[PDB]
Amino acid sequence: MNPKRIRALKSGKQGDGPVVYWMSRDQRAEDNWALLFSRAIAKEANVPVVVVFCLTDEFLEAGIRQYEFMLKGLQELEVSLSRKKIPSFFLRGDPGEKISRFVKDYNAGTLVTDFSPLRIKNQWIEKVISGISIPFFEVDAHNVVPCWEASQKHEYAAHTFRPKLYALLPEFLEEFPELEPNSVTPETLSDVLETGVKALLPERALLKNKDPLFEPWHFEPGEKAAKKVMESFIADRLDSYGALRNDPTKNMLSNLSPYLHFGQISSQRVVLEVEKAESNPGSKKAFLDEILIWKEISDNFCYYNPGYDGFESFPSWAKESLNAHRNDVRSHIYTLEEFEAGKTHDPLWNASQMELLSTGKMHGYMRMYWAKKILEWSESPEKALEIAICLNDRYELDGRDPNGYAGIAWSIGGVHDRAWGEREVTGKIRYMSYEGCKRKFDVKLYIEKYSALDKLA
DNA sequence: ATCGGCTCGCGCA
DNA sequence: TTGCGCGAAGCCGA
Ligand SMILES: Cc1cc2c(cc1C)N(C[C@H](O)[C@H](O)[C@H](O)COP(=O)(O)OP(=O)(O)OC[C@H]1O[C@@H](n3cnc4c(N)ncnc43)[C@H](O)[C@@H]1O)c1[nH]c(=O)[nH]c(=O)c1N2
Repeated sequence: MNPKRIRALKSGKQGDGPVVYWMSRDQRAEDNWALLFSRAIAKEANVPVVVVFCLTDEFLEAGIRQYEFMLKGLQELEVSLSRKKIPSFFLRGDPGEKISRFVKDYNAGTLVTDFSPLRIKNQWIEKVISGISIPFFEVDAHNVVPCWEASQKHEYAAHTFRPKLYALLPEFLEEFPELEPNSVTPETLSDVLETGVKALLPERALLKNKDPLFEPWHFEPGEKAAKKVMESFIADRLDSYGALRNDPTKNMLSNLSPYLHFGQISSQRVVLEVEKAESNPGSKKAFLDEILIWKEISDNFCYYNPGYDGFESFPSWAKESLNAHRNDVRSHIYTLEEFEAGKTHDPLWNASQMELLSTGKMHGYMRMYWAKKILEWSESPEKALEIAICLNDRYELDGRDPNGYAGIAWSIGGVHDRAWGEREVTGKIRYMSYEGCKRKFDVKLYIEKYSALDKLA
């Protein structure tokens, strides 16, 4: 293993007890550097490795769609891990409180966790550091190149981040070793799933006839299913990807984001498999740029800008520009609730909101348009930001993610973009138009697909 | 230093 | 639709 993937959070003397991998971002047993590091620490100390996962109350802020997807994955993971004689413990409550107590009760010798740049994880990590006396390590298992190694500062643009990342790819793009089962031999999911579903039922998104909007058959959860999705992408869609990625009437994306978000598949694995596939060099290049440069610069953004979900993290040129247009008359102003229900004047905007409500995965091209029109038809840039984050995290399966905050900040605040022609309301922020979409794809077919969904509560 | 080059709309063929 | 050249625009880094 490359040691630059590990960072020490707290030093100390190893205990005589097991190695505890506090799993949080990377919910998978294969292709997982955090779990492979924990197992190796355990092997040379001659103790078992165990996995712990803390189910927090944050699920109440999203929907059944994300909760079920994640919990069904965990049910499959629990079996996979137990097949390698690795027990998994599912705690309920505040990780700051619960992880400390678990380490004490269970007499852990060493604590390991995976890496996320979101604020709340760093808050928990500092709470855990105060509650423990054993060594504490962090492993970047989500990025190909460890986030603190790729760059030491906020990267202004993809083209400044690209060479830094590619300079390190020969070193860090490598195969994964096998997870060795435990040799030393060492609250109930289903109850948790059923209890949480009952808590969320009053907030389910429903049609007029009381049927749920959400269609759960577009993405089967879990590690096994994720691998099939990757394989059928390489086999059927990667060749057309470069030419058709921006056409929402074609189902030509990898569809991997719900699995990448929950860590049910490793993007390093996807990159390995795509690198070795014989297909169109332009498609491979377009796809590797998205899953390497744009995904990992989103961790760069959140990790070096703690206010990544706020106006104040925009570049100065964009703050100045949007400020100067704060008093311009908006052509329309919608509330959160009229956006949410798809009640704007624009049938193409409404159709993308319908795709979001019913599938939980809006086409990537439409996310740019969707977010830019929220800025255009809301009373202020801060309200636009609020509305865009709220609908993104409530309804996207891949939401509550660095990629989301960075994509919204790109769309509304020009983060990782540049300045364009000055307009009213949106200032110098890059503009997108309904007529622009019409030159690029059959807008009418996309609208027609989602039209019959004004059947809304 | 100093300038080439970055993930839209629109006219046109 | 399809590709191209152009426009308007601020700034990083060889
Ligand atoms: C306003 C807005 C809002 C969001 C996002 C972008 C924008 C403009 N995205 C990013 C992107 O739209 C999304 O990852 C893909 O549409 C996911 O679909 P596929 O995996 O099929 O894409 P596709 O197969 O094209 O891409 C493969 C992977 O590359 C990465 N990638 C692609 N486009 C990216 C982008 N613009 N930024 C960062 N990484 C990118 C993602 O990991 C994606 O899963 C996002 N993504 C996400 O994971 N969670 C979210 O909440 C959102 N929400």
